Amino acid sequence: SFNKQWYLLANQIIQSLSKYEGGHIFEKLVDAKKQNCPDYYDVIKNPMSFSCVKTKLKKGQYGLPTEFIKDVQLIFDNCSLYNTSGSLVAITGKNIEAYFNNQLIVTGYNNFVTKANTINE
Ligand SMILES: Cc1[nH]c(-c2ccccc2C(F)(F)F)c2c1C(=O)CCCC2
Ligand SMILES: [Cl-]
Repeated sequence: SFNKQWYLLANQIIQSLSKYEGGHIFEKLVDAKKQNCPDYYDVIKNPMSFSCVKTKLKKGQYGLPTEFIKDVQLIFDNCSLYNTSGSLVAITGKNIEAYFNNQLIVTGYNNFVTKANTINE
């Protein structure tokens, strides 16, 4: 059914991000002390990781396909906010962001976004 179909696609997309070269740095929430960034949660007020999104998909927390996108994009927005442009981490976030936006097209996920935006308008 409709929601089952884009839940399955979102699970496939998120797993492809996890397996992207360097994607492991977004898999879990940043450990401020262990990663030597003690000010991280002073800057990032809405943290997000791939495993957070996977948990929301597993538990059924998303009601609209755009909610999945907003969370994944939040990962990359947090990355660009905290990390200086050109740094290793910022470069990796820009790369996976571009990969994610292309996957939303080639999988057809954006088609579910368009349908759902019309249903709930
Ligand atoms: C998105 C993000 N991920 C990681 C991370 C996590 C676990 C292992 C390794 C890393 C790292 F290599 F990227 F640093 C960090 C991070 C930041 O925003 C802060 C800068 C460095 C820490
Ligand atoms: Cl690493």
